[PDB]
Amino acid sequence: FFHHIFRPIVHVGKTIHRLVTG
Repeated sequence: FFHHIFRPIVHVGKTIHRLVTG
């Protein structure tokens, strides 16, 4: 995944994820 080439940009990564699952 594009998480090793850049810092830990998992922030909104969970945001949208919070709407796909919730």
